[PDB]
Order: sequence, then structure tokens, then C-alpha cells
Amino acid sequence: SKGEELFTGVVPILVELDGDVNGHKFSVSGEGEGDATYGKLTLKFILTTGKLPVPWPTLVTTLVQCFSRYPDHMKQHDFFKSAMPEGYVQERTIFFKDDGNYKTRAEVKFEGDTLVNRIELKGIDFKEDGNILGHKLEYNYNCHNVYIMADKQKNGIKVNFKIRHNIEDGSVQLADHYQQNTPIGDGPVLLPDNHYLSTQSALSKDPNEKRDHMVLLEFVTAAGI
Repeated sequence: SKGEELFTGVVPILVELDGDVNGHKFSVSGEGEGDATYGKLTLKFILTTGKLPVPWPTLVTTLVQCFSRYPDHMKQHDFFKSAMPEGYVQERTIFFKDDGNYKTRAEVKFEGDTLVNRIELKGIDFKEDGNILGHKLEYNYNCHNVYIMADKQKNGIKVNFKIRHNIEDGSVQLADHYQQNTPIGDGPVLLPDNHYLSTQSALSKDPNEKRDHMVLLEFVTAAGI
């Protein structure tokens, strides 16, 4: 895969999310940059349309695993970069325990020199008295390991993992993620051996920013081979 060669230096990133949660419509734009050599993402996300109906942390997984650092001894397991530049479709179902679900479909590809993540998100069956619609979740994020499995018969990869969102009242809201990734192109991609991505995410605020937003710093490292 020459896909890998596109990630040697700093890559500009555009994220666009069109969202509908319980019929509440909203749009989010993200800009920043990824440096896959260090597994490093720096992004700023801004609500551009509507009022944000869900907590920022619940959108982190939805808002570019091609920026993961794969150690040299695992480069042949890096599906995300091998699909580039044509990209991959990333699909999820996210089950929020005892609450609603997100269905997401994204296209991650180069549009010129920019790595672009274009997402449609539909959320339904969220409770007005719940951790998501009642904005009860802490503005914070935990380190998570993501288990990546080849799905040979579907020419892609399958990803299961549970996000633990801390609530201010001292409970945890579980977010059970079911992920599939499939190339857009016809050219060869790497089907990996089983492995995981260790993801550290830091959420912050821009003190000069008046719009609803989220600043995100992430380090992602592949492991387990």
C-alpha cells in the first residue's frame, strides 16, 4: 500500500457531521491536522447549524483511524491507510445502555490534499430524562482500546468496543459500538490480523470561542502483534 505514503507528514483534516437526534437537526464542522508518524490528532469542532442536542463526548468516536501510529512491525496490518487515497466507508451502530442509539455512516477520503471525514448521524429513542438529552455527562474522556478484526468475506474490518462516559451523579453511561469499515476503491487493501488501537483523547475549550465547540487532542497507537 502506497496509501501509507500520504501520511508521512502533517495532513490537514476536515470533518463535517450532519446530525438528527430525536428529530433535532444540527451540523458540526471540524478542522485541524493529523500526524500519523506520532499517532497525533489536533481538531477543533464547532456547532455551525442548530443547537447541539447531545453532549460533545458522545460524538467523539463519530467525529479518522487512518491517523493511528502503526509500529513498523505492524505496518502490514494498517487497513485505514491502505484504503487511501480513495478511502473507506465507516459505519456504526452505537447502543447507549438503557437509552437511544446512533446510526452513523461516514466517508473518509482525500479531497485534494485534505483528509475529509463526511458523516451522517441519526439518533433515536433518547429519553428526555436521560444522560444524553439531559446533558448529564462529564466533559471528559477515558483511554480506550479498540479491537480490530478482519472480515474477509466483506472485504473489510469489524470493530467492537464499549465507551464508558462518566456521569456527574456518579454513574457511568455505556456506549456499545459496532463498527464496519469497507474500501471505496477496487485496488488492493490490507486485511489485518487481530490487533487493537490504544486511544487517548483530551477534550478542551478555546477561551476565545463563543460558539458551542470542542477542542480534541488524541494519541492513537496500534498494538497486540
